[PDB]
Amino acid sequence: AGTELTNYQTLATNTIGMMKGVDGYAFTSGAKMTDTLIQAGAAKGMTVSGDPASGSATLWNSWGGQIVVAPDTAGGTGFNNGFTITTNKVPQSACVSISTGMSRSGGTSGIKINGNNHTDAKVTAEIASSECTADNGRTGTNTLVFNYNG
Amino acid sequence: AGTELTNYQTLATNTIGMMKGVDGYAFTSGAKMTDTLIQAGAAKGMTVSGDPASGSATLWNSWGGQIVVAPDTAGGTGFNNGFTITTNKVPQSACVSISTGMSRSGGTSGIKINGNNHTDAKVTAEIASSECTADNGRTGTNTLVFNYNG
Repeated sequence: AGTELTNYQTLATNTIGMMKGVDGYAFTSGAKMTDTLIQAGAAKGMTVSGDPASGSATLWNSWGGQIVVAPDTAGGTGFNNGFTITTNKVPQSACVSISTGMSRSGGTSGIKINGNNHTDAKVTAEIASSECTADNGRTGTNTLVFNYNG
Repeated sequence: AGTELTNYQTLATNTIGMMKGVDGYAFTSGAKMTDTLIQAGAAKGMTVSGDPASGSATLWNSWGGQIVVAPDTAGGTGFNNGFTITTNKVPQSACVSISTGMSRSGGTSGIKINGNNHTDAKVTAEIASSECTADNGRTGTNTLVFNYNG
């Protein structure tokens, strides 16, 4: 899951870089935010395809699960909040590797594995192995969320 | 193309710094050298992503062309040691100013424009204008290589 880890990390870097220049407006949907990021070339290493519902490109992980970058409740008075990167249908092993890896990278402001929100951004292999659920045949059943800025 | 130039020069100084700091190891691939640079914070502000073949982080220029920082090698007739920075799909316009600008203040040991290797690290706009091939619609067709150490 090394490639995957790097994709999420650079995607996050690229997004943080893009948002440093935005002012006066915010994204209200993950769809728009993800399509824009894709347009800007912030997700080259990942699978890019068509949604579509209004000509918006979608992002997909190595397993065919959707990856969505979305604003973390846009608004709040002052600096503009953060964003989250959610990746779906992640297989058991990958879940453990990616979650703990993202924890070590130290770049997030929180890491979620299914209904478990590690707001301290600390996820150990012991925790991940338990929280990451079993695959259904060849299909992953985990949803991971990486929180940034806010 | 001025932002590209500053990017190139900063990436050059950071790589020199990184290589000087290595003691006992050596890079044998551009994939690894570029990844390490990126991890070291040398590419902030530039579009990055992850490489599926190695899990290493990749670098891109502003036109979507890949940038690759690789160590020098040994072909059996020469030992140009050090490293090179290769940027692809560079538009004609930028090709001339970037190449000229690196000749002016890049501290290189050579500048290559497509199949033209200016080993004296001197490139004039007249030369670049001829060597830099025209775009295909919006797509640049130039490959620039900056050599360091020589």
